[PDB]
Amino acid sequence: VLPNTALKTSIQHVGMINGRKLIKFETRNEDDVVVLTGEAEIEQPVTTFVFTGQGSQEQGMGMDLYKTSKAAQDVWNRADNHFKDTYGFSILDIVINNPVNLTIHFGGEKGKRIRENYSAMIFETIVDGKLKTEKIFKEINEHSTSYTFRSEKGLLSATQFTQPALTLMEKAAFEDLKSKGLIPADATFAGHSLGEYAALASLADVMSIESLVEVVFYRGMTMQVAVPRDELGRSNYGMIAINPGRVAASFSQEALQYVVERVGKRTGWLVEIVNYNVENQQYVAAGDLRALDTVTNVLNFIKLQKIDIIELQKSLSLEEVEGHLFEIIDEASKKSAVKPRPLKLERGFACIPLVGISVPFHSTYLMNGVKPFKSFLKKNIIKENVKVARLAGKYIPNLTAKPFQVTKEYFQDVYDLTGSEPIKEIIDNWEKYEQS
Repeated sequence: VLPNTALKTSIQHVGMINGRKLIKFETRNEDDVVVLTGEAEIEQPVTTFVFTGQGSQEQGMGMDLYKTSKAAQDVWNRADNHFKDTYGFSILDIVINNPVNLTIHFGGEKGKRIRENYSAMIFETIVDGKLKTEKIFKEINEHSTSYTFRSEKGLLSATQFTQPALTLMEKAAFEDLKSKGLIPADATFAGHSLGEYAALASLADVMSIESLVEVVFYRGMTMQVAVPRDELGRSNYGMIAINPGRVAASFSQEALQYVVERVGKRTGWLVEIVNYNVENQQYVAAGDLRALDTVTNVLNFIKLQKIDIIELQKSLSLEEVEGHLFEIIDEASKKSAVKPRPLKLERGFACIPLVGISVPFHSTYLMNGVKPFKSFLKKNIIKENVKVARLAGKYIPNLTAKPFQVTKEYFQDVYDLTGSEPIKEIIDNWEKYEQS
């Protein structure tokens, strides 16, 4: 109750969240009185959420969060039940106690579950790395008791168990924040070569939990067979990192393309200006290292070009091929990584690859345009219109559903605003394996 003017004091605090923030305050008087209830207003800020990067994996991995919330608990156990109902081993038995180099062997008795485990739901894996119908990783013909995995650095390795483990850890780590109403009606979505998968698998989910963990382990197996090479085990691939290079950032962006006149390599993910990745074909880490260490001998931008490069460089590339066969790297203006593949040079590793597999277990009823902000990798925002920049990527249905289409209906909701996204999000899921 009120009048005109003789003032007051009050108490103020940050109540809860609702879906934003929630504040707690009510107005009083001089010795703190009370009437006319209490104010609120959930004041928040322009949030932005992102994702992981497939590189900081370890033993712990949010297993303290596993015991914390039941919602954090069960989602970690949900697909865990689904694993042994598809392919028997508990990932929770993997990451809590790491099955170090002698890993799990698939005990897998031939009773009721023979057709589910030592049969179909495995032994249908096809690699398009060579001549197409190449069934992956044989000696799992009909009997084949105890097909056995083993690493040599602990089981949390091989980009095969870590990738389903990494996407399940942070996903349940996000949903506790969903449990306490810490998310606005719209925000940002990002990923870095794995978090794009756990983007519409995370907040704004379109898939099930068990649909996620299959297609990661599908993919986390698929990247391993990107190249048939070295029966003992060694790689002709690799990744290298870089400094700024006596000022840089399109310093050598064309100059690496002068190296691929002759042999062929790419850049990895253009992550920063002070950070870059280059897709390596093994001699680049050895032969072109002096080619990039020639330039730290003091040389910045000078005048006009075309009297120039690799007549100096290929004096050094063919110089250590006689040095070794699977050459160990070096530092000096080139910090090495330790992978064994690419992230773009796959090229012909779609078509019937994951490109085929996504039609299973991700097709139709794929939500609304609530994900109009899933600005995925190698793109810009998310708008269901004349996104012609998708055609400059990997053409297939993207000139079959493009100019053949364009207003082939009435642009209503129902299915027209469902199928249009269903193709392109499949197509956004397409060469994300490729195109670094």
